[PDB]
Amino acid sequence: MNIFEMLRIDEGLRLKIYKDTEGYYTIGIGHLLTKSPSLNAAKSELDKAIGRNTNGVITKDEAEKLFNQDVDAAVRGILRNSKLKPVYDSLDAVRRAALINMVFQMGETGVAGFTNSLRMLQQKRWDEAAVNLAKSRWYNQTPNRAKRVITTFRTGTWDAYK
Ligand SMILES: [Cl-]
Ligand SMILES: [Cl-]
Repeated sequence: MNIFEMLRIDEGLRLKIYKDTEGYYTIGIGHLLTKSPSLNAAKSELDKAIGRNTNGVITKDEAEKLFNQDVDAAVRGILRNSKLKPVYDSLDAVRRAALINMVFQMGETGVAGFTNSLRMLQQKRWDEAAVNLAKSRWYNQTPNRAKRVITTFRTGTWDAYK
């Protein structure tokens, strides 16, 4: 298991524009297009992202290419983030993937907002961090995915994904 297989399980793969759990236009493996209500604004973001006129449909290769960019960008955003970096540096390989997953889902700003949980993770207080992480909109809105990520932080294993 690795970050790509983990996120592929969590996000799925869709080759036609769709709406995410929040009602936003998305495509591929969790690639957010726009938060705007307009489908045309989404087709336009999509063509710009891909470099061709797509008419709302992409190929497997194109989805995977966006996926590779998004993972790379999540990692880079964590390392540039003054709040996230020290947490990331402190974690083992498995838990680092858990943190990348949360950033990929909610953005670096959102994750950097879980102040108390981050402090707990850095301190290696696994059980306490798991309890604090669950007291969130994130956990309440997407409980199955949240539980998998939370179990990954708690155990430092890929058990929840196998
Ligand atoms: Cl893009
Ligand atoms: Cl879920």
